[PDB]
Amino acid sequence: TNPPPPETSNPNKPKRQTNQLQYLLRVVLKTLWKHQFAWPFQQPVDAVKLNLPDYYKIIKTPMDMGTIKKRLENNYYWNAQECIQDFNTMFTNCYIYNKPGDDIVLMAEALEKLFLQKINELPTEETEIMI
Ligand SMILES: O=C(NO)c1ccc(-c2csc3c(=O)cc(N4CCOCC4)oc23)cc1
Repeated sequence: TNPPPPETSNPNKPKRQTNQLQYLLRVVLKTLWKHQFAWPFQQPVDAVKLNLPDYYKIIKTPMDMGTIKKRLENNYYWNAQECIQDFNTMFTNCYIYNKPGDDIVLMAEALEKLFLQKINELPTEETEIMI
């Protein structure tokens, strides 16, 4: 039984935009979304169809780049560091659930190695954007 996808909207929670959140959605995500191994992390993990035992019991915070992307388009994140946590949650969940060295781990590691390179290009200073 797969739970509903994580909320990408917050009808009671602050809606905000940033030149850093702008660089994330328009640069680092495009570069990640077009990566060779970026297809398993474009949507929520289908544990039932993949028959991953006790996945949602081991993984308390299921996350994926499809959820992260829609959150960037709905100004779900207050700042950029909040968005970097969803990427760290996504990667670590794969490292916690799978054997070190497996294909799915290697694909998240290469995807993460590029992510750490890309976010290092974000603006050091945070400036709001007129949303
Ligand atoms: O659509 C797909 N393939 O056609 C696909 C594949 C894999 C994933 C995926 C993302 S994270 C993750 C994971 O943690 C463990 C497992 N495994 C470990 C056991 O073998 C089957 C895979 O699948 C994932 C998502 C989509």
